[PDB]
Order: sequence, then C-alpha cells, then structure tokens
Amino acid sequence: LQPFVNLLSKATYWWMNTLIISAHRKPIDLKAIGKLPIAMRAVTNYVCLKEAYEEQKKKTPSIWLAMYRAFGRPILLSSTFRYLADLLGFAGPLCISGIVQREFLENAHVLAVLLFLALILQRTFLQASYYVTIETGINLRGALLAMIYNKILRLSTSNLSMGEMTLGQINNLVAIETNQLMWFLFLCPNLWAMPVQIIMGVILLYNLLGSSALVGAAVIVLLAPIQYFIATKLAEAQKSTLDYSTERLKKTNEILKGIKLLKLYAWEHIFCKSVEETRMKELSSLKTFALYTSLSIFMNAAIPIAAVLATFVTHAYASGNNLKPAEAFASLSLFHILVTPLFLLSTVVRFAVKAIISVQKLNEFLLSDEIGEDVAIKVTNGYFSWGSGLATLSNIDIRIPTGQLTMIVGQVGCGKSSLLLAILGEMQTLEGKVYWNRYSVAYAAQKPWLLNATVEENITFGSSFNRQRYKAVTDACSLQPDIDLLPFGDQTEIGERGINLSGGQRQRICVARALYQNTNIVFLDDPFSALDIHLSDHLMQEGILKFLQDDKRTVVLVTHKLQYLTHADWIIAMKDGSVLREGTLKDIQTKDVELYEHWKTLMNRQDQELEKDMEADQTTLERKTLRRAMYSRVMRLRTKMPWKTCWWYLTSGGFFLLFLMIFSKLLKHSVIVAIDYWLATWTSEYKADQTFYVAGFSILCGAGIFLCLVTSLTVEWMGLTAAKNLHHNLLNKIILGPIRFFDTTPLGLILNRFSADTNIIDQHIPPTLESLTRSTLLCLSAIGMISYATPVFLIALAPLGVAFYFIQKYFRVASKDLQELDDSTQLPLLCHFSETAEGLTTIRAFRHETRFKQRMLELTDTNNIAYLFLSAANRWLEVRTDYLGACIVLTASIASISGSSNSGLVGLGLLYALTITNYLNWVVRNLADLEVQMGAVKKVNSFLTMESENYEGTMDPSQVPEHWPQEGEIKIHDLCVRYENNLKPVLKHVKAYIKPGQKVGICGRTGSGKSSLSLAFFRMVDIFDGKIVIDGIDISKLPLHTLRSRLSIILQDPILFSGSIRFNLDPECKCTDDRLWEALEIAQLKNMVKSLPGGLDATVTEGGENFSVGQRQLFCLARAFVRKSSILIMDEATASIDMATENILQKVVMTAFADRTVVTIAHRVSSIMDAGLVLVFSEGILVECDTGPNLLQHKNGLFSTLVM
Ligand SMILES: CCOc1cc(CC(=O)N[C@@H](CC(C)C)c2ccccc2N2CCCCC2)ccc1C(=O)O
Ligand SMILES: Nc1ncnc2c1ncn2[C@@H]1O[C@H](COP(=O)(O)OP(=O)(O)OP(=O)(O)O)[C@@H](O)[C@H]1O
Ligand SMILES: Nc1ncnc2c1ncn2[C@@H]1O[C@H](COP(=O)(O)OP(=O)(O)OP(=O)(O)O)[C@@H](O)[C@H]1O
Ligand SMILES: [Mg+2]
Ligand SMILES: [Mg+2]
Repeated sequence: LQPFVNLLSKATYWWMNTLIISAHRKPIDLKAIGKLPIAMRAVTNYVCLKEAYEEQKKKTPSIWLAMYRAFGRPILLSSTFRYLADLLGFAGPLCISGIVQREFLENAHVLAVLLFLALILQRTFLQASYYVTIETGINLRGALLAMIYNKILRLSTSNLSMGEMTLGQINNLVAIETNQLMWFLFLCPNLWAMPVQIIMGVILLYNLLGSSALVGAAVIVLLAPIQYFIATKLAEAQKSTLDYSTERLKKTNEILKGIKLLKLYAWEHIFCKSVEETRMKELSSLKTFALYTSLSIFMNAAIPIAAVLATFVTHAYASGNNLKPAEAFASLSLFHILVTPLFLLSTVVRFAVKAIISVQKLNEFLLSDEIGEDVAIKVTNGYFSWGSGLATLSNIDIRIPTGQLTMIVGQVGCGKSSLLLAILGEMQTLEGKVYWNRYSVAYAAQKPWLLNATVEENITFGSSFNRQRYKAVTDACSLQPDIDLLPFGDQTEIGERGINLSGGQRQRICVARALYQNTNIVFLDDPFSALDIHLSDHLMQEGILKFLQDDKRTVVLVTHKLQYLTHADWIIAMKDGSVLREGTLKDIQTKDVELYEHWKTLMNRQDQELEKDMEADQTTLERKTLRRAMYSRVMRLRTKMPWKTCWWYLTSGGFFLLFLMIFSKLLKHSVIVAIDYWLATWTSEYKADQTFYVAGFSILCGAGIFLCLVTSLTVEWMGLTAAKNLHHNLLNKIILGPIRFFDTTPLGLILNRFSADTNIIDQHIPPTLESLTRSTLLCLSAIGMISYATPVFLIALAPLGVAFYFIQKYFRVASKDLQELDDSTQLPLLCHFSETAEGLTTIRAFRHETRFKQRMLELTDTNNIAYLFLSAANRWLEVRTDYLGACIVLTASIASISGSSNSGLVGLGLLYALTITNYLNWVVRNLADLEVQMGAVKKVNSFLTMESENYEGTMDPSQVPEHWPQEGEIKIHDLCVRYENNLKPVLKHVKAYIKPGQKVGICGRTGSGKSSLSLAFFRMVDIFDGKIVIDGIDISKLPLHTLRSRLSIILQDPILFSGSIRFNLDPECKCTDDRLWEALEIAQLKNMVKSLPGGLDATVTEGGENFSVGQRQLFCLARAFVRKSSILIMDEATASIDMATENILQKVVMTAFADRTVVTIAHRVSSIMDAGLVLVFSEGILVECDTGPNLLQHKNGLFSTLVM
C-alpha cells in the first residue's frame, strides 16, 4: 500500500500541505522549504544541457536539439498526461447527454458516478501535466542560467567584443529571454494538445447536432485569429505605454534626486506639470491599451454566444427534428470546453514566437568572442593584441623579479594596463610566450570594481578574516577615517545598491582587497590615480613598501608618480606598446642617460606644479561629503484581506462608474442565465413551430452580446479613471511634503511607489478585478441555478462551501509568502550576473571563477526552489478546487436524477455544475492576485496620506510688496534652529544684523550649523524660537513660494535639469531672451552657449553632464542673476570647482552682485578675511560676529585659528 499512498501524495500534492498549513502559524521562508533534489539542482541540469550542447557542436549547434535531448522525456510524459486529461474532459458532455436521455450504461446513477470518476481522473492528470512541465521549465531555466554564466566567465573584455551594450544584453538574457524560454516550455504541450482537443470537440459537436454544429464550430473557431490580432495590438499599445512611462519615470527620478534644490528655488510645481504632461500622454496610450483589452474580453465572451445562437437557429431551421435537451446541453458543454483552447492557442503561438527569438539571442550570445586558453613572470618576444589583428603590444620582452617591487612607467596610452592584462591573459597573444615561475594574482584594476556587499566583504573577497591583517591593510590604505563615517562601518553595504563612495575611496578599497589576499603576486594598475599626495605617499610607504615586503610579495605597480621610482627594485619603461628599456634605476641611468634626465625633468615639473596646488584637499572634500550624507541618519494582519483598500480603489473612479460596472455585470450574467433557461424551456418542448423560441433566443443572445460589450468597456473605463486619479494625487502630494521626508525615506522606495505600484494600478488591477468579478458571478449563478433545479443541493452547499473557505483561506496566505520569497530571490541572482559582467578581469586575475560559479549555482537553486514551491502551491489549490467541483457535479447529478423537474432543467443543472469546476480555482487565484495588488494600492494611499509643508502664509499677500527683498536687510533675533521636533537644536541664540548690500561671510568648523542658517533663510529647516526679518517682513509669516522664489541660493554641487538652457535659466519663462543672454554674459558663459547648437535652446543632459562642473556652477550663477533677488546665498559654491573657475566665480560675484547682499559660507576661510560682517559658528553657537579685520586683530580667536 506504500507505493499507492506515495502515488496519491504525489498526485494530490500532499507534500505541500504542511507547508501551506504552517503559513498561518509563521511566514514561509527559505529555511521552511528544503533544498532542491539532486535531479533538480541547477548543476545537474547544467551538466545535462551542456552535454547535449557539446553533442550538437560535435555535429551551427542547435539550442533546440540540446533542449530536446536534455529535457524532452518529461515533456513527453506531460503530453501523455495532457492527452489523457483532454480525453477524460469530453466525458463531461457525453455523460450529460447520457443522463439527460435517462443496458448497464443506460442507468443514470451509473453515468453520474462515471462522470465523477472521469472528472477526478481528468483533473489529476491535468495537474500532473502542469506540474511536470513547470518543473521541466524550471530545470531548463537553471541549466540556461548556468550556461550563460559560464559563457560570461569566458567572455573577452576587449572594446571590440565587450561593448557598452554587452552588459545590457546580458541582463536582458538573464531577466527576459531565459524567462520567455521557460514560459514557452511551460506552455509547449498546449501547442499540440489544444489543436487535437479542438478537433475532437468539433467532431463531438458534429456527432451531436449534424451539420448545424459546423456553423457554430466555424463561428467559435474564428476566435483564435481574432485573439491573435487583438494580442498584437495589445503588445503595440503596451510598448507605447512603456516608452511614455519610461520618460515619466526619468522625469520623476530627476525631480526626486534634486528635490531640495527645486524646493529652494520654488520650481517644484513647474516640474510637476512637466511630469503631468508625460503622464497624460502615457494615459492616452493606456487608454488605447485598455480599449484593446476590453475588445479581447468582449470577443472571448461574445464569440461563444454568437456561435451558440448560430448553431441553434441553424438547427431549428435546417434540421427536421425538434431540439432535444441532451443534444442542446451536451453541445453547450462542448462549446464551453472549446472556448478556452481557442482563446489561449494564440497566447501559446505568441510564446512560441518569442521563444524562437529568445533562442536566437541566446545562441548568438553563446557564440561570442572569449578569452583564449629569480623571475616570477617573464614575457619573451610577446606580441599581444586586443582582437583587431593589429598588435597593441609589439616585441614585449620583460622580466618581473620574484619578491621585488616592479614599476611600469610610461605616458598615457603606452599600454601599461595592456601589458598587465596580457600577462594575465586577457588579450590575444599573436606571438611570444609568457612563463610563470598560471597563478592567482591580486589585481587592483585601473577602474575600481566593487561588489554590492559590505566593506569587509569587499576587502576580504572570499578569504579568511584575520583581524591583524585586516587592520594592517585598512591602515595602509587609510580607510579607517572614512569607514568610521559610514553608518555601519565595515558592515556598510557599498557599491551600486549601497552607499555611494568617492572614486578615491573605491580605489583604496580595491587596493585594500588586493593587499589583503595572500597571493605572492600583486598587480596594481594606477592605484594613486584618484588619490592625493598624502594618501598616495602613506599607501606607498606602509602598503607597498612595508606591508607587501613583510610578506615578500611580487608587486607590479603601474604608476605615473615618477618620484616613487627610487623605491623600485625593477623598472619597466614603455612607449607606444613597447618597452624602451628595463632594469634597475641605476642601470637605466647608466645605459639610457636621456631617459633618466627626462624622468628627472618630469619629477621636477610635477613637484613645481603640485607645490601651488597642494592647498586643495581631495580627501577632506570626500570625507566631508561622506559625513554630510550621514547627517540625516502579524498573524491577524496576514489573513486580513484589505477590503477598505478595495473599496477606496473602486470608488476612486467615482460612484457612477462603480454602479455602472456592478449593474452591467449583474445584468449580463442574468441574461446569460436567461439564455440558458430559454434553451432549457425550448428543449423541454420535445416538428412544432420554432418561431417563438427562435425569436426569444435571438433577442436574448443579442442582449447578452451587447451587455458583454458594455461590461468590458465599463471595467476598463473604471480602471483608467482610478489609475489617473491615484497617480495625479500621489505626485502632487509627495512633492509638497517636507524635505525631511526625502532625507529620511530612500529614493528607492519613492521611485518604487512611482514605477511598480503605478504600473500595478494601471495595468494589473483592472484585468484582475474583471476576472475575479466574472468568475465569482459565474459561480454564484451556477450555484443559484443548481439550487433552483434541485433545492436539496443546498444541503450539500453547507459542507462544500465550508471546505472552499478553508481552501481559499490557507492558500491566500501561503502563496502570499511564496510570491514574496520568489521576489526576494530574483534580485540577488540578477545582480550576481551583473557583478560578473563588470569585474570579469578581476575575477579571472584572482582566479576566483569557481567561487563565483558556486555562488551563482546557490542563487539560482534558491530562486528555482522558491518558484517551484509557488507553482506547487498553485497545483495544490487546483487539485483541491477540482475535487470540490467533482463533488459538486456528483451531488448535482444525483439530486437531478432522483428528483427531476424536467429534462431541460436536468441538463441545465448538469451544465452549470460542470462549469463551476472551472471557475472555482480562478475565484481563489484572482482573489489572491487582487490582495497582492491592493497591497500596492495601499502603499500609494499611504504615500497620499502624508503631511505637507505649510505653503500658506499668515500675512496678507497684499501687505507683501511686489519687490519685497529690494534692499536686502536681514535681522536674526534669537534664532533657534532644529531639523525636526524631538531633536537637539542645531542653532542656538543666533543674533545678527546684516546690512543691506553687505557681504557677509559665514565660517566655522564642520558640523557647526552654517548650512542650517542658509536653510533657515529659506525655511527649509524648523525654526521654533526667534525670528528672521528680511527687509522688515518676518519670513515665518510668509507663503513658502513667495519667500523661496524671491531669494537666490547657490549650493556647493551644481545641478542642472534635463531640458533647454532657457528652461534651466527660468522654467517659469517670465524673463526675456535678452535678459537670459545678459545673464549668460554675466556668468562668463555667453560664448559657450553660442558655440552650442541653437544657443539658448541647446539640450542639457540630465544632471548637466554636457557641461563641466565649473560650467555648471557658472550656470547656477546665471540662474541666480536671472532671479534678481537682491539677497544671494552661496553655500560653499567655490568648493569642488577649479581654481581658475573659482576666480571667475569670485569676479562675477564681486562685479554683478555688488549691489546684492551676498551671504557666503566660505569654503576657504581666507576668502572672507575682508568681508564686512563675519559670523563664526561653533557647535551651533554664534561665537563671533564682527568685521573680518576686527576678528583678525583679536588674538587667540576662533576666526584667527581658522584662518591659520
Ligand atoms: C508558472 C506556470 O503557471 C501555470 C502554467 C500552466 C501550464 C499550462 O498549460 N497553462 C495553460 C492553462 C490551461 C487553461 C490550458 C495556458 C495556456 C495558454 C496560455 C496560458 C496558460 N496558462 C498560463 C498560466 C496561468 C493560467 C493560464 C498551468 C497552470 C499554471 C498556474 O499558474 O497554475
Ligand atoms: N579593453 C580594451 N579593449 C581594446 N583596446 C583597449 C582596451 N583597453 C585599452 N585599449 C587600447 O589599447 C591601447 C593601450 O592603452 P592602455 O589603456 O593599455 O594604456 P595605459 O598606459 O594603461 O594608459 P592610461 O594611462 O590612460 O591608463 C590604447 O590604444 C587603448 O585605446
Ligand atoms: N538633514 C539633516 N537632518 C537632521 N539633522 C541634520 C541634517 N543636516 C544636518 N543636521 C544636523 O545639523 C548639524 C549642523 O550641521 P549643518 O550641516 O547644518 O552645517 P555645517 O556645520 O556647515 O556642516 P558641514 O560643515 O558638514 O557642511 C549637523 O552637525 C547635524 O547634527
Ligand atoms: Mg592604464
Ligand atoms: Mg555646509
């Protein structure tokens, strides 16, 4: 009995049962799920698929043949199960005909029991086929991901091969093409099962109804081309909507990062309107998409009705016999059977075409350019090239002594990085040989590569953690001062996803990773490129010379700092892809005196140039940015369906639309039941005159078609209205919020609310709601009609319904976990592939390909097990609801046979009992989908219920003059500034009198509250005591727009917004082009604008990447001059700016802004030694407020110490 119970457990998915039941007790996690079986692990499937692919390559290789030879037998098994289920599905109409007709097989109860058994077997076989094909598709996805990851690990990094689009193509293959191929393998048995089922259904219809059934067969067969055409139009409209949504999301992201500047300039509403224009275009495209969706729904619901109408009218007239209940309702059952394959065969064909495209892309990727197969390293007569045939490195003959520092020196473009990568084997070897006396190399690439992991996980890089070595490595690279600034320290997730670091910090972290590894050979490729003199010298003295010589490492150091050549044991001088001369410094000097003299001249010139420029500190400005970035730093609910969120979404389109949808759907399903009952009455008159019944049937069918159209239009109209209203409210609501909200909430969360939740509301919810309402109404009408035919069925409705409740309860939570789990596993795996595409040279130099292969296999196995268990929960639910439906069919059949009203009613009840089995599962599935989507609607509403700023001022706008800050007086009385309630005040008792047209310089130590004062000028920070009176008007008693739009501010990092230069200068477009040209000339920028095509309407890239940072700062100066505020705030504007551009900025401020009151937070204190009023801040307290010379003459003063 053990094999029998094992087979039953497999067939009913009983092994999921416990995992479902536990979902109420505790959330489902990866620990609750087991591991993948050996036959299901990605490694075994990868080996099978790779063996098949290599067999094909032996013989151009066929991916399709490899997939068939690897994962073909399970497809044949699932096809056998699908054919058995299709055959056992036609027992429905046959048993309906037999029962309605009323030796042994003639018995009606025998036929009812046989129909029950046939339904149970059919559903078991169908779910088995679904599970087998889904498992095979998941195995194929794992194998394909492993194959493409190995191909990635083999990829060549040359610019000819590894282009800028290669990483995007890899991401597309991992995230899209592999999933398209997996879904095609999911749906492939349909491709040869649906045609057979359709042909057999048409044959059964013909056997039932003569040639009259061929008319309905043709009409309903017309549904497949119509659905294919409608799906083509849907794809086109979806691409259009996706383009418009991408533009809208680009604009929204540009607003969100940079919202502080927009609020300071009071340009938030202009950018909101700019986003709303793109939103309106996207909404028009979405309207076309919804129109085609409603067409699809209407056709799916109306072609069957027209086919039934044509069939039965043609039978009433052409056929000489009366319509019989058995034939009529068996044919109705056959039509209902045929609807689904005809509607979904177009989907299967579309997936087949997309799979052909995906296999073409995958096969074109699997055929890509890939890398080829004392003294530690020696190159003899080496001729290397980057794949173009032209040798980049010609006649390379070098020697790298073991355990000695080797420095490669040459001008930019010599081929030093090329020499290192040719030694590592990353480029083609035309001639020569590289001898290693390969081996693992600690490689620090010229472009630093960071994993999306913590600082410690980047530095250790798959190596055992040693605290002494880790501390020594961190000290040598001077990483502790900037690690301490990180929120979590070593455990701070850095990289693309995590905290953004400066180029110098990333370079030092990669150098630390190179130093930490205990490999005898270290390759450093310009490690001082993004560092300053002090950090470079410390790394050279402690890391290269001390730490790397304690371990006796063979160090190869590509550098431009020739001053370090005195520390070199071996020197390799390059020029134009060839070595001029190699050897010790003394040997080079003796043999090649000219090269030594040239090196001396270069060292002297570099020292002379750096002597003046050493004043600027790169590391100080990196650490200040990193420190400023950190200034800001349920069981009952699990099963609670969000009915309030559902009601809010339904009423967000208006009560008329909701009423129209509900009324139209109720009327449509009433009419459908009416046509079924009319057929019942017509057949129960069984040649009489058919005119009355034909006329009534035609009228009912026409009304049903019209109501199908009405409901299809109405649900999509409601969805469009709700989406429009929700997004329109959301954008404006979040923009008006305080700056503290944007400082606290990450940009990722807000952008998710604007992209993913918006897409869910726009395109996912309307179809889910339509399907849920349709399935629920079909089930309710079926139950009502079965109970009307036989009231005793209601007795069995109490148990079965109760069962249904539990079946819908547990599933609705279990899947909710599994889906989430699936998502939590999709993000890492994809990221892994990206981390391997960029950083491939580092991985292959460290020789850590095996570790990354293992990590990829783990990630894909986790993703596959999550997806498999989600699908298994779906199969569990389908089996449960299918057995419920079989019980319903058996009960209805027995009740109808025992107590018969008439033959037509028996047939009608049997048909409805048979049909409810299809929709019971979809009621639960759509309810779960609706709950998931209402989660996103709840997120959007939560963002919509946030608190905004107080944009309405106390003062009467008539009281405020037209030119309010005309003079520029400022009076700060007992100012107490905090960034949020319950936090400590950041400014305490600041009192100052800024004379109109007086140049004020604000200075102090880091964290003293200088930027907080500039924010208090704009009321971007919470003032709770004291006041700021600007030109006689308290700014607290003022609208925020009037205050912020009449004051000019210049921040440190300049930000320009995508659009025209005229748009950047004034989005409001109040000024004239002559004024804009005058401002551009003032900012010493008119010639640059003239050089650009179009002048004032030259396109600015997002962030202003077209212009240099100095040009961006000059643009900010031009905007400030356009504003004509007479009060200009400059928050360390000259920082991160070239010295020449800094002098230009100072000249512009002195000349053009001579009249305006300039309040400058000096980046360099010496710049405000001659300022009229100097405000010195210490720890939030105004220590000194006097003239510059007055503070200078007072010895031992804070300003005097700052100046020195
Ligand atoms: C992850 C794969 O998920 C499945 C995968 C399958 C495999 C399958 O032959 N589908 C047939 C469905 C039946 C009605 C023919 C089909 C055919 C064409 C288009 C879509 C579909 N189906 C696609 C999935 C959702 C239901 C319509 C079954 C069921 C599921 C499921 O979600 O439970
Ligand atoms: N990945 C690559 N694929 C193809 N060609 C490349 C690649 N990297 C560099 N080259 C080319 O090979 C030549 C050698 O330049 P390379 O980058 O090796 O010099 P370098 O001395 O390291 O220069 P730099 O000081 O600018 O870093 C140049 O013509 C360069 O354009
Ligand atoms: N966004 C913020 N949220 C909360 N507190 C903040 C925020 N920004 C700054 N603070 C707090 O206010 C203090 C005042 O520093 P602030 O940035 O205002 O000016 P600062 O002294 O000129 O700074 P820095 O020299 O680093 O640019 C900070 O030390 C910090 O404690
Ligand atoms: Mg280089
Ligand atoms: Mg500051």
